[PDB]
Amino acid sequence: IRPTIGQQMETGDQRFGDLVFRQLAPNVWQHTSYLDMPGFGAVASNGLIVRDGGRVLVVDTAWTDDQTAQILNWIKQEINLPVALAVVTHAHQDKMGGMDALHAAGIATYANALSNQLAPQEGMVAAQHSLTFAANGWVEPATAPNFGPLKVFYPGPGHTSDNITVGIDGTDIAFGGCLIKDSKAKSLGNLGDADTEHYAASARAFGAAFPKASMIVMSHSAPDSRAAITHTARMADKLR
Ligand SMILES: CC1(C)S[C@H]([C@H](NC(=O)[C@H](N)c2ccccc2)C(=O)O)N[C@H]1C(=O)O
Ligand code: NA
Ligand SMILES: [Zn+2]
Ligand SMILES: [Zn+2]
Repeated sequence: IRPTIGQQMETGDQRFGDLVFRQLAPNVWQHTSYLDMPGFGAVASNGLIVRDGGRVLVVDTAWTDDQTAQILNWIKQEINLPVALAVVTHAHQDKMGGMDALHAAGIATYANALSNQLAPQEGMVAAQHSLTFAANGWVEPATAPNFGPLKVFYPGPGHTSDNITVGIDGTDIAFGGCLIKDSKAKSLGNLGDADTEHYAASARAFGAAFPKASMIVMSHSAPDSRAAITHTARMADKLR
């Protein structure tokens, strides 16, 4: 698979069905799925799979229900542990397109309350549970029970008003979803639903919430250094 948008296949990538998986840490993998757009080619999107405490936690669906079912089948073959929950990082197809497949499999799903409120308007199925956030961006703990090492942070409006981010405690990894672009990116992607006034502050807030992380994982590029955060913020500075 050679995407028009998104990272290409490299050493360390395992093809499974129509998906690609890459191990990032002993208990963390990146899932990649592709949306084939007529006349344009494939768009890759990345999410995470985390093994913690005898279970698996998923960050983001694939673009489709079938692709998300294939993620669950890869988990069964390679990890063979129950998938306890999924957190999805905003109400757009690349992050929430496969909700029905998670629900059919009995997996509990979580999203920002605002993602769930926007979901139908965005063509998405809402998650079963809503996360809420303090004014400082951190998830209200009672809304995110039994999240293991996942640290869920709402950085403010940016790529969308509802975008959230996830760090993995005890690892070098933080996940910016579609908010963060890589350090060589030429644009901020689709700004159609974006908050151009607050984007730069939201990117910087993500960086400050996860100060230690050296591996920055994002929706449409390979994992990068913290230069992805700095570059995203500087690009966003130009929007205001
Ligand atoms: C890769 C994208 C430019 S498209 C994706 C998202 N768009 C979708 O999920 C749409 N369903 C879509 C429409 C046509 C082709 C591909 C995706 C968005 O608008 O943020 N995230 C964007 C982004 O992360 O900047
Ligand atoms: Na929209
Ligand atoms: Zn989006
Ligand atoms: Zn995206």
